[PDB]
Order: sequence, then C-alpha cells, then structure tokens
Amino acid sequence: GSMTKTWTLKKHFVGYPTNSDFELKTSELPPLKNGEVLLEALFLTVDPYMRVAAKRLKEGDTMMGQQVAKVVESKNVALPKGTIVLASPGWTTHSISDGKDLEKLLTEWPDTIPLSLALGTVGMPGLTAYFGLLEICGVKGGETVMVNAAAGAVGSVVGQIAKLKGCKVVGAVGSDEKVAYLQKLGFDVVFNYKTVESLEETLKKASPDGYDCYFDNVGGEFSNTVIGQMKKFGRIAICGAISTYNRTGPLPPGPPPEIVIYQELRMEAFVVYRWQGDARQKALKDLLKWVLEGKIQYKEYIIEGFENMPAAFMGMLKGDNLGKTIVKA
Amino acid sequence: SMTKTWTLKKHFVGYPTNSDFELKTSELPPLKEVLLEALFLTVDPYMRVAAKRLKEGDTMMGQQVAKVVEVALPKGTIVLASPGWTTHSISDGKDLEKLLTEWPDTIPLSLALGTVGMPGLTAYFGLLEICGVKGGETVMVNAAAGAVGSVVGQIAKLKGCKVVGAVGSDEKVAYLQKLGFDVVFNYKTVESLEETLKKASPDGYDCYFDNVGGEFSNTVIGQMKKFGRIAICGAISTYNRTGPLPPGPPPEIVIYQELRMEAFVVYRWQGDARQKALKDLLKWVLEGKIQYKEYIIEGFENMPAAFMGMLKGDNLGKTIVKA
Amino acid sequence: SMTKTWTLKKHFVGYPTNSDFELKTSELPPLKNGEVLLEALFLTVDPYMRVAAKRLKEGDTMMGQQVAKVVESKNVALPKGTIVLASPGWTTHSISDGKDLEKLLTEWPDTIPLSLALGTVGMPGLTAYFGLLEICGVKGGETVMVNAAAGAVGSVVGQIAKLKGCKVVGAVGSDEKVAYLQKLGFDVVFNYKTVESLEETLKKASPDGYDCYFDNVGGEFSNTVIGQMKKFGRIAICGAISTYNRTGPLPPGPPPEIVIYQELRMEAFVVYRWQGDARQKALKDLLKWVLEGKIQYKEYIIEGFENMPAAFMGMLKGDNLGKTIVKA
Amino acid sequence: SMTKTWTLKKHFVGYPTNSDFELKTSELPPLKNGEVLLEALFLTVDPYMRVAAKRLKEGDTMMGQQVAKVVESKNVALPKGTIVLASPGWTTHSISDGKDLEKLLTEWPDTIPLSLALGTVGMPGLTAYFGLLEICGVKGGETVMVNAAAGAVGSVVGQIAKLKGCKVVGAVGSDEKVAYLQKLGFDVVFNYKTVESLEETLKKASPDGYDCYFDNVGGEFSNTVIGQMKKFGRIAICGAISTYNRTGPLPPGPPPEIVIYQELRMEAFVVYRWQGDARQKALKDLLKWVLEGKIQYKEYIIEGFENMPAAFMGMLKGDNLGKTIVKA
Ligand SMILES: NC(=O)c1ccc[n+]([C@@H]2O[C@H](COP(=O)([O-])OP(=O)(O)OC[C@H]3O[C@@H](n4cnc5c(N)ncnc54)[C@H](OP(=O)(O)O)[C@@H]3O)[C@@H](O)[C@H]2O)c1
Ligand SMILES: NC(=O)c1ccc[n+]([C@@H]2O[C@H](COP(=O)([O-])OP(=O)(O)OC[C@H]3O[C@@H](n4cnc5c(N)ncnc54)[C@H](OP(=O)(O)O)[C@@H]3O)[C@@H](O)[C@H]2O)c1
Ligand SMILES: NC(=O)c1ccc[n+]([C@@H]2O[C@H](COP(=O)([O-])OP(=O)(O)OC[C@H]3O[C@@H](n4cnc5c(N)ncnc54)[C@H](OP(=O)(O)O)[C@@H]3O)[C@@H](O)[C@H]2O)c1
Ligand SMILES: NC(=O)c1ccc[n+]([C@@H]2O[C@H](COP(=O)([O-])OP(=O)(O)OC[C@H]3O[C@@H](n4cnc5c(N)ncnc54)[C@H](OP(=O)(O)O)[C@@H]3O)[C@@H](O)[C@H]2O)c1
Ligand SMILES: [Cl-]
Ligand SMILES: [Cl-]
Ligand SMILES: [Cl-]
Repeated sequence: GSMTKTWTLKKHFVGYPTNSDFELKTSELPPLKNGEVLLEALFLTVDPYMRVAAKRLKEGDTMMGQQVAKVVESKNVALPKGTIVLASPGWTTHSISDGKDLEKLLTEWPDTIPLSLALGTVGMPGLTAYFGLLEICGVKGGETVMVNAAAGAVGSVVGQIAKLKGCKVVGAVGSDEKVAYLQKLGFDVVFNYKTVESLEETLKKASPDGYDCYFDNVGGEFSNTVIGQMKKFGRIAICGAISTYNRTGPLPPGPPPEIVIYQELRMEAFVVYRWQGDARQKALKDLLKWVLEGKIQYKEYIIEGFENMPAAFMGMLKGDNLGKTIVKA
Repeated sequence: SMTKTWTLKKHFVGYPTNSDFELKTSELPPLKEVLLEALFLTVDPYMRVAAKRLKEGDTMMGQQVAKVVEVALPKGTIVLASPGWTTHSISDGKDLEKLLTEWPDTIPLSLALGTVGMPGLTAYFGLLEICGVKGGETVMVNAAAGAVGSVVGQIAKLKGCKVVGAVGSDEKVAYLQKLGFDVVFNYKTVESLEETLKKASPDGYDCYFDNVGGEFSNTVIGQMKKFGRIAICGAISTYNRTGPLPPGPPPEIVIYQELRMEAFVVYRWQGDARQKALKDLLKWVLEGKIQYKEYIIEGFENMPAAFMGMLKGDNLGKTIVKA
Repeated sequence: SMTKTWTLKKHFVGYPTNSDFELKTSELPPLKNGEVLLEALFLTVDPYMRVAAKRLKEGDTMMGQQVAKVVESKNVALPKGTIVLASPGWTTHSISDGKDLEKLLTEWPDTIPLSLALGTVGMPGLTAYFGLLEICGVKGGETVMVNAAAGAVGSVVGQIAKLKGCKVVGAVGSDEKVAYLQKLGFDVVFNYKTVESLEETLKKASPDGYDCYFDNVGGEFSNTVIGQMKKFGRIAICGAISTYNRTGPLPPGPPPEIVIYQELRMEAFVVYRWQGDARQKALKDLLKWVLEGKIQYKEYIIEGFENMPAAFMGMLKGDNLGKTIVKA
Repeated sequence: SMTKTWTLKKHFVGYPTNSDFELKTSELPPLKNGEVLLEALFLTVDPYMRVAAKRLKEGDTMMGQQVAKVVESKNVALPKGTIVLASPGWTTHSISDGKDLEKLLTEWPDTIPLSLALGTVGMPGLTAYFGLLEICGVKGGETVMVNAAAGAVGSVVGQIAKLKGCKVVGAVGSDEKVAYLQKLGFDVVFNYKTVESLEETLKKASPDGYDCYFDNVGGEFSNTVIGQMKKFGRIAICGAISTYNRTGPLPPGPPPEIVIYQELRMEAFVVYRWQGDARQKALKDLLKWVLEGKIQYKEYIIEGFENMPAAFMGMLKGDNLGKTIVKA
C-alpha cells in the first residue's frame, strides 16, 4: 500500500502563519490505473502566493503548491519510471497523475544544474522576473531599475537580467548577508532597507536622477517612497505586494496621485501564467542558457525534511531565505 | 493703463475660502509688445494643486482668451494667453497661441478654454491613447458632467462604447441622460456605490477614465475586467482633502485582474498630435457629435467664487468667467 | 418693522465661503400680548456654529446669541429699554414671548462694554470657568496647557489659572497673539505655526510635563500634548476646532499605550450643564474678576450686520484676538 | 538544577510567529541564604506581553507571572511546599530572595485551581473589579458594554456587572463564546466578526445607548461604541488590543463632536494603582464571588511549557475561552 503525507490548512491565517495553522496527515493512495503514474516529490516549493491563495481554501484542504517529482510507478509509457516532472498536487510527498497536468523538465537539462532550479530561476519565479522586466517594464537597455525583495527568487533574477541588458540596478534587501550576495551578482547599489536611517535618502543617493523602472514585489509604504523618485514616464511592474499579505489592519495610504500624474507613471500588474506555449518555453530556455553562461547565478535556501515545510513557508515570509526557498523531501 | 489681479493671500487649508484671495489694482507701464484685455478667463482644478507651489502675494495662475488693444499681433487679434488671474497684461508676443485658423463664428470663443481647448485635449488623449478605446468597450467616467468628463463620455459614445457616468447632482444626471450616456447616477445619493456600479455593468468595466481618485476609485477598481485600463487623469477628491491620503486599491485585485493604470498630462502631446486632436474636437463640435455646455460666471471680481464653486461641484460644463 | 436675517444657503464644505450665506429681508408682524420686539446691539459668532449648521436645512436662519434692546413691549417684566441676551439667530430684529430671554446681572456696571455678556462675562467665560475649575479640577500650583489661548475661551482659562497659582503654557497662531498673552502673564507662550518642533517647544516649556490640558483644538496637536502629560493628568475636552472644517477622516487618535500607562482622565463637557445657583455664582465671579483687573478682556469688533458672515469666517481662520463680536 | 526559558529571538512584526521565540536551557545558580528555588506549576500569557516585548532586547527572557511551588528553601518564611506568585518570566525554574513574591490569600480553599490566582482571583480579575467599580463607577441599573467579553478581564467585568444589577452587552469573536456568555447571563452577546454592521448590532443590543463602556479593544470598534454612549457616559480605557499587533497606522480617533455633545468621561487605568487594603479587599471579594458561584470560572488550559508561545499567539487571536493558562 502506497502511503503519502500531506500538509493541510487547519486554520485560516491571521497575520503571519504559525505552526498551529497546519496539520500533517497520512493516507493511502489508491492503486495505479492504466495511463497513470505515481510521483514521489524530490523538491517542493513554498511561495508568497500561497499566503494570498490560502483564503480560498476550506479548512482541512491540502495546501497548494508545485514540486519537482520523479515517477516511481508507471502505467504510462510516455512517463516511464525515473522521469522527472513538474506537478502541482500541493504539499504532499506522493501523488497520482494521469499525465495531463504534468510538465517534463527542459530536454537540454545538464546534470550539473540542480533539479530544484525548475522551481526557481529556471522556473515560475524566473519567468515572473523575465516577463515582468522585459515586457511590463519593457527595458531596452540603459534604464535605472529599482527592485525590492532583491535577494529573493524573483528579485535576484530581475536584477541579473537587467544587468545583462545593460541596466543600472538598485536592490533593496532585508539582511547584511543578502547585501553581499547581490553585490556578488553585479547589482550596482544594494542596501539593507531594515537598517538604513532613511529609505528616502538612501534611494536618492543610489540614483539621484530617479528611476526609470520599478519592479515592485513589496507594495505599501516602501512603494510610496520609490514612487516619489520615479522619473517622468517611469514604469512600475506590479509583481506583488508582500508587505500586505500578512497584514492585520488597513492598507496604508496609496501612492500620492499628484506625484503619479505629474510624473505620468505607467503602473501595470501581471501574472506570470499570462504567457504560455511558445512564450513560456522560450523564456525557460533563455533562463537556462543564461545560467549555464554564468550571466545568471543562483543560490538556494534549502530546508531538509517534508515535515519542515510549514517552517520553510513561514521563514520565507519572514525574510530568512537567501534565494529560492526549497524543501528537499 | 489699469489692471486688476487676483493674488494668493493665504495658502489653502482644505478648500479655499474668500479670505485666501486678495484683489489688487496696479498700473501697467506704457507699451515699450501688445496690451491684452481678458475676455474669458478659466478656472481649473489644477490651480488648487499648483497654488501650493506659490508664495503668498503671487498672482494666481490661469489661461484666458484675450484681445489686443494696443505687427504680427495687430489690434483686435484674439489669443490664448496665461498671464494669471488678471484683466490686463503686457506680452512680448511669444507666449501667445492663436486660436485655430478655421475658428468659425458659430461657436463661442470660450470653447478654446474648454472642449476645443486644454480640457477637451485631456479627454481626447486620455481616452483614445491612454485607455485606448477602439469601440465596444464599457467605460466608467466620473466627474462626468464636468469639462473633461462630459467630453470623455461623448467621444466614447461616437466610438460605439457604453458609457457609465458618475456626477454629484440630479441636475447633472438629467443633462448627461439628454447627452445619451448609457447609465448616469448621482454618487452622493446612491445607497451603495458598489451596487450601483454592478447594475450599471454586470460584465465589469474595460476602461476607467479617473478624474476623482480616492475611495471612489477603489470601488471601481474592484469591478474592472481582466486587462482593464485606467487612465489616471486627476484625483479631485484628494486636492482639498484634510488628513491622510485614502488607502490605495487592494493589490490582490490589481494583480489578479492584471490592470494597467497609466497617468498622463495633456501637455505631453505637442506639435502635430496636438493640432490634429484640436481639429478633431472642433470638427466633432461643428458636426454635433460633441455638444458643449459652459458654466459662465459674470465678473472678474467673482473669479475666486467661480474657482471654489467648481471645486465643490457647482458647475455643469466648463467653468468660465466672463471679464 | 423690518428685519434682516442671514440664512444658510448651502451646507458648509470645508471652510464656509460667502456663497454659503444669503441675506434676506422680511417684515415682522405686530406684537401680541406678552411679546417684545428686540433690536440687536451686539451679535456673536462662535466656532460651535460651524458644527451645528449641519443640523440646519438650507434656508434656515443661522443660529446665534446677541445682546438686544427691547424697543417695543407688551410684556410688563420687559419694559422698553431693557437689555437682554437672546438667541434668535443672525437677525437684526426679532419677536420673543420673553420666556427664552435672560436679563444681565443686576450688578452689571456701565463701565464695561455690553458685549462682554457674549464673552468673558458670558458663555465663553463660563466655558473656561467650569472647564478649568471643575473638569480639569485645578487646585493651585499645577502646570496647565491651553491652546487657542488668545481666544474667547482660552484667554480666560489662562487668566483664571494664573490667579489660582498655576503655571500656564499657551499656544496661539500669530505673533500678535503671543504678545497679547505675554501681557496677560502667561508663563510660556508660543506660535504653534512657526515653531520648528511642537514636541520640543512643549518639552522646553515644561520639562516636568503637564498636569492639566484645556483642549480647544484636538487633532494632532492634542496627540503631541498627550505624550507629555504627567501621570493621572487631566484633559478637559472643550472643543476640537482643528476638525470642525474637515473634509476627510480624522487624524489618528492619541497613542493608547501612553494614555493607559499615564492613566489619563479625559472628560468632555458642555457649558450649559451648569445652571441655577452654580451658573449665577460663576457669572458674578467673572464680573468681579474683570472689575478688579484680574481678568482683562479684548474684543475683535466688526461693524455692520452685513459683515457677520465675514466675521464668522475670519474667526474660524484665526483673525480674531479675543471674542469676535459684530456691532449691529 | 536546570531550567528552561523562552526568550524573544526576534521582535514581533504584527502577530508573533513561532520563529520569534527561542527555547534555551541553563543551569540555575546555587541557592544563597534567604533564597528559594521555585518550580512553575502554572504560567500565564497576557496581552501586555505583546506591548512590553517592544522594550526587550533580542535574547531576553519573555516577561510574565506564574504560580510556583518552593522546591528548595533557605528562607524560613517560604518553606518547601509553599505556593507563591512570582514573575521570573517564561521559565520552568527560578531563584528568588522572597522580596518579589506574593503568597496566596490565607483563606484560599482547596476546591478551586491554584491557576485562578493568575486570572479571576488575580491580576485580570482585579483589572475588571477596579475598572468597572471605580473607573466606570457602576452603581446598579446601568447598561455596560464590554468587549473581549469572553476573555479573562471581560468575562469577570460582565459577571460583576450582573451581580451589581446591570444590563450587560458583550462582544466576542466566535459563536462558541457567544453561547458561553449567554449561559452566564449576559443580556446581549454578539460575534463582532460576523455581524453585517457593528453599528446596527450595538443599537439593537441597547437602543437607548450605553452608560458604561469597559474598553479592552480600542480602535474602530471603540469609535462605533462611542457613537452610542449616553450623555455623561463613562469609558474605562483598560486596553486597546486591536492596536497591539498592528503594522500600518493607528486608526482615526473618536469623533470629538460626539464626545463633546455627550460629555463623555474617558479614563484609563492600570491595575497596580490599587494596593494595600483596597487590593486585598478586592481579591477577597473575587474569591467569595467564585465560591458563591456568582463568578463562574473558566480556564483555557494548554499543557506543556514547550507550547507557551503557541498559547500566547492563540490568546492574541481569540482561541481562548476564559483565562489562558499553561500547565507546566
Ligand atoms: N505576479 C506573479 O505572477 C508572481 C509570481 C511569483 C511571485 N510573485 C511575487 O513576487 C514577490 C517575490 O516572490 P518570491 O517567490 O521571489 O519570494 P522571495 O522574494 O524569495 O521571498 C519573499 C521575500 O520578501 C521579503 N519580504 C517579506 N515581507 C516583507 C515586507 N513586509 N517588506 C519587504 N520585504 C518583505 C523578504 O525578503 P527581505 O529580506 O528583502 O525582506 C522575503 O525573503 C512576491 O511579492 C510574490 O507574490 C508574483
Ligand atoms: N492630467 C491632465 O492633463 C489634466 C488636465 C486638466 C484636468 N485634469 C483633471 O481632470 C479633472 C476634471 O477637470 P475639469 O477641468 O473638467 O473640472 P470639472 O470636472 O469641470 O470640475 C470639477 C468637478 O469635480 C467634481 N468633484 C469635486 N470634488 C469631488 C470629490 N471629492 N469627489 C468627486 N467629484 C468631485 C465636481 O463634480 P461632481 O458634482 O460630479 O462632484 C466638480 O464639478 C480634475 O481631476 C483635473 O485635475 C487633468
Ligand atoms: N464645550 C463647550 O461648551 C464650548 C463652549 C464654547 C466654546 N467651545 C470651544 O472652545 C473653542 C474656542 O472657542 P471660542 O469661542 O473661544 O473661539 P476663539 O478661540 O475666540 O476662536 C477660534 C480660534 O481657534 C483657533 N483655530 C482655528 N482653527 C485652528 C486649527 N486648525 N488649529 C488650531 N487653532 C485653530 C484660532 O486661533 P489661533 O490663531 O490660536 O489658531 C481662532 O482664533 C472651540 O473649539 C469651541 O468649539 C466649547
Ligand atoms: N490596564 C490594565 O491594568 C490591564 C491589565 C490587564 C489587562 N488589560 C487589558 O485588558 C484586555 C484583556 O486582557 P486579558 O488578559 O483579559 O486577555 P483576553 O481577553 O483573555 O484575550 C484577549 C482577547 O482579545 C480579543 N481580541 C484580540 N484581538 C482583537 C481585536 N483586534 N479586536 C477585538 N478583540 C480582539 C480576543 O477575543 P475575541 O474572540 O473577543 O476576539 C482575545 O481572546 C487587553 O486589552 C489587556 O491589555 C489591562
Ligand atoms: Cl524626471
Ligand atoms: Cl463591592
Ligand atoms: Cl503556534
């Protein structure tokens, strides 16, 4: 009898998640039918969107999420035993799939690149950075780009794509270790927004003439400050607003419209899965090539043990992670 | 010659009041240049924001249609000029823009300050380039009985769009229903703005021409369709606002709907684009496609009252002061 | 007999403007038995009118008190020539059956303006008297913070505080008002509009903190004062004029952690709570203190009933030094 | 001897999470003469720890009180077996010289849990007692609004109000808490998280308004209650838990025009203001009311010192019905 472990939402989140909001459960998977495969999670991801999306779950439901898995049992010759796939059964160690909701990893994947990169730099967060910067911000080279949560999965890729396109990049991060990381990736200016005396003065010193593009992952009052330093016709890619995801009171004041209008800002939000097919596969091939060419470096914040997946999720929300947060099954 | 000028005596706290202004009389020097007599002056919301950058004693800023009274600018010529809130001014001849060569005698000269002027250009580029309507969309427009808003709704209608308009009085509702706006409501008297917008367009809104901002816009944003476009033209609900700025739109909604929100300034468009827009606006006015209405206040001495009344919704159409 | 009346043409949005008011003329009917005909001598304008006007319907007469003279009388208790306080609103003439009228103190001298019955020896003075002596409960030797301190209420609060043995810190909005309160003997006076830091000015004024806070202003000003209240300090919430003309949400409240740790008492009051013997005794004390020079008065007189809206609006904007009064 | 201690690993942002705390083991120092070794039997978690943690340095022990027993004694006043209240923080074992310890009431009976010395017959119960009987000044027949009414303080407030002859309206965060307080005899109880309109619900609960408001919550909730206070209504500002875990800006303050029109008295207090005979008398009254059944006790017991952070976070989020207690 094939068994699985599953993390469920015991209680809807109030502020930051805590341990008591999750419940680990064990169950037996049904026998494998023809055309189906048994998938064993190798790496699971935790992601900020899970904090926003959990409100649509019912208590008792499995937490949503993607994973890299390997076929351990196969009644499907297209997915033979040993095949590596991306699947989204949620926070579970094993699952059954008929193949229609799976994705194989890029065919040209070298043995030197961790499979877990398919959940990060050469995965959904890397595609978020890719399309957000190149199509929503529309950088053509030479722009000054501000990016926050810059040492995270999305932000670290944003800055490095911007650098290879010829941009100046200013990155905000929450720890001194993250400062060193991004200065090693080539960021032009990197500062710890939690320890600077004034965010406003720090951003002005980093780019006294303002910012052409703002890849916004944080929202809130941080973004109000950046908006006051956007150049005329500046573009904001509204990627996320993680300062608001765990919020317990009211949203903060909005960006002051008189500045937005006088600077004629263009602020567009996007979802990474707007792009599919040709587009998404081509972007993944670019990200992989750039990793193999050394133009995109990566770091992973790997937490060992499926039983520590809630801890990985809460740690990521608190800024513990340098790079993509991953859970090794 | 003599002149009268309105100056900022005290910086505005909330809405202006009469004591924040001061009328001063002075003696213009003899020409040694042209002398211009104000015929029609305009008051506009931007003056509330721009006055914060003035010093107490400076003349209020503003545009006017004036006539020469004393060779390329002979006596009797009509010109747009922006010497501020004043009845008479001296010009070197370079800061003046002449009305369209084909300005017919069938439309008031004051339209050069409204529908065939800066407000009409704001509605034109805001709707056609920023929102980018092509026909068939559902457009939400607030301050819809004002100078910009009423032109936005009429352009949207001649492009084949459904137009939902919000105004602050029942008289403005009646006027816009005669103009043919698909749905018009008084936002000050509806039981629930959210309910009214849902009934006006159960499908949602493709475009939002935003003149108001604030909490009104947070509600509209909750009913934008996916990939909806918001033209951030103004935020009049914040210009005179005491206290802290209102919350912004919920980011979860902006992101899930993948909204594009772009602000603009009418004077971005210069040269050929500006002139083509003015000639489209004038053609639509002569064809009847854009009806015009002006809120004319008689007397230069009532200019502060016209400005304050406009900020508070007294005006139906472009607020104009006849000197 | 004709009368002029100021009516509310449009409800206020932000500060009142001229267009919100409309002057109307009418003819009053003949007197019935028991009634009198009053001619306004002095009318008052007060901050409360900005708050209470929201209760009016457009067309209604603006509310307000006045010192009036009986010019025709079918009321034996109110013969021709009698001076009274009446509240018919902003009107030059009115008819009264007598029951809503108040005679001035029988001991009222001819050496002081009649208009003090609308100020220091009237409703504002009573507001200062009971707000300071009963709500704050000053007992002698305390440090008192009072804002709008050059106004009808504030200037009396500080002077009563002085003659009780208190130190008085006063906040005002102009240097002219600073000079006036320095003449009245305020220990510390400052212009809250020009100081670099309100917090630092209040710390320097009283390093020890404040025992009592007579609050006329509210808003952020009061949040700063509350951060410097001593333990068990008392706040008399008299007004909140910084909010009366507001167009958006109120500013944040006082930080509750400070209110609780300092165990503050914050009590609001309305002057008309006190009646009968208590009210009469207060009026006799105020009059006595004025005749003895212990309470000096200053009036901001505006001539002409036609300028009453302008007097109301100037007062709201802080142009008045002392009680604002309109001479009919 | 060894001890386990919970320390603040990281300052809280919003509500705490588990990784903000860190459990450390250490060897206690030897017992000097006059000292005792205390073993925790029951520890409390309280809302004030969220506010007070802001002033700790990372690495510091979390503050808090406990019921402890003397397990080793060099102090003849505190022999082995003695039960004491002590405040060494979140720790299983501690040393004391006896000066900071409080013995239980001489008349404490064996029929009630010792953990009531941390709740109803302890600091939360004294808070309710003095806040209602001295700050609100309940005299019988008033209508009292109390929020967090199913918590340690609030549940005692409502039951004292009932035995003093008052009508009690309580607000709580769950249907189970509504049902429990209805069982105790609260006149009206509602779930503030699920009602369509807080304003409408409060008006239905007491159409004539409220004489007294025991305020544990503050924020927007209190602004709504203040709009329904009767004239001369009294507010006991006990806490403001809606602000303790906030991240953005404080909410608007109460509308001063309503505060002034209704002439409200709003006084904050700290339970430790009352000492000596007054405190001992209140404790004896609370114990008598428990033994008589007029104050039914209810504890939300969490087993295991290792679960103390989760008990604290659960209490802050409304998990607790009654006083939150950790059984060592
Ligand atoms: N629209 C889309 O399709 C899409 C897809 C994926 C992700 N996203 C968004 O992209 C952003 C990053 O996602 P990710 O997967 O790359 O996560 P990540 O950056 O790897 O982890 C989240 C990071 O956010 C920072 N953070 C947390 N709370 C913060 C606060 N209050 N203020 C400022 N920074 C805070 C922390 O870094 P510091 O130490 O720098 O604070 C933390 O490490 C999120 O907003 C997410 O929702 C959007
Ligand atoms: N970006 C640009 O280039 C540009 C250029 C010109 C103007 N603008 C903007 O366009 C807008 C309209 O300008 P306009 O010249 O046509 O003025 P208008 O609409 O003719 O007059 C302003 C109108 O705004 C409304 N209003 C005032 N306060 C309001 C509030 N708190 N909430 C909602 N509506 C309120 C009133 O109408 P109701 O009775 O409907 O309230 C009033 O009649 C303003 O925001 C202005 O700044 C932008
Ligand atoms: N509770 C009662 O029974 C009662 C009775 C009467 C009056 N009151 C209150 O007492 C206060 C004083 O009334 P009053 O008759 O003596 O009027 P006043 O002080 O003679 O005139 C009002 C004054 O308030 C000041 N002010 C206006 N806006 C302000 C702002 N935003 N911030 C700070 N100060 C501001 C101005 O002086 P600066 O130049 O100093 O700004 C102005 O001179 C008012 O709040 C009124 O409602 C209460
Ligand atoms: N001044 C003093 O000397 C003193 C002494 C002790 C305590 N206090 C205060 O008294 C209050 C109660 O303390 P306690 O020990 O009895 O705690 P408690 O009520 O046992 O627990 C706190 C309760 O507050 C409620 N709550 C939490 N967040 C809330 C919010 N945002 N809005 C409304 N209710 C919320 C929750 O119950 P629901 O299910 O009702 O949400 C929770 O169960 C606190 O404010 C505390 O600071 C003051
Ligand atoms: Cl710029
Ligand atoms: Cl008792
Ligand atoms: Cl927990």
